[PDB]
Amino acid sequence: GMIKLIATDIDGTLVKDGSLLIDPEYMSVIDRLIDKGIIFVVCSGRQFSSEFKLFAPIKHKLLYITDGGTVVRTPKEILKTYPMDEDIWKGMCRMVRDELPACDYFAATPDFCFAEDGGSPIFHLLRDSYGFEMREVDDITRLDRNDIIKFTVFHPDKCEELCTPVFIPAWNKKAHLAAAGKEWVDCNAKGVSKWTALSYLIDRFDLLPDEVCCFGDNLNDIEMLQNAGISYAVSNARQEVIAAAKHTCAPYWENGVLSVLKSFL
Repeated sequence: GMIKLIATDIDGTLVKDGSLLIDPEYMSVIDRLIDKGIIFVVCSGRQFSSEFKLFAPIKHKLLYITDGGTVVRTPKEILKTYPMDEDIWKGMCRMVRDELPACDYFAATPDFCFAEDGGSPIFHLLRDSYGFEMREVDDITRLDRNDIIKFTVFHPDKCEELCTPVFIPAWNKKAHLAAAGKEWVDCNAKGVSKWTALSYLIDRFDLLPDEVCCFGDNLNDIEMLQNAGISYAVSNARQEVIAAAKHTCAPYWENGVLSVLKSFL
């Protein structure tokens, strides 16, 4: 009864990566836990729109951490964003343009993603297969905005490789950089993480990490799994994730998180 807040990621934890569907028993149990006074936080790499749809039946009662920790919001208002300073994302744009010309790039806000090339295969994949809201513009460096939460570099097959000689060392002390496969390099504001964002909420509600329960499945969940008073790793996760967590639960295809949540009722 010491748990005052529960945070969980989604993809590969509650549902198959990218799923739009989730067992309604999750909604009933979470609603019941919230009614018992527990704060429930969806904490994911996903965009707000995606989280808000998946949890549609009880969307009004949740807190949301989106885009890997760059936005923290209630159903009606943004509490905190971790945007990138203009010199950082515009500087990145200029560098990719001038020094990594074989690569493409994108600049994202919480609501949409800016691109200079709307005719590319990857642009089409993002918009029409992944369902991202995209906005084509002539020049990202000419935008006037205060909500750039991610700058991303793309190459079909050697993105990180091309970014390594100059881009990565030029920015990795000034921003948070992470490769994704052979095709992407994602950059966010320095210090951004799921735990940073979650800590913001923990503090806001005058709680302590010891009063938190986290569920996860990814190496990027390790810090929250370690810092939370109680935590669970899905059993199909990597060894390091399992080791970070206080316990394990069953995979999403066995509704493992559901079973633990029920045990808190």
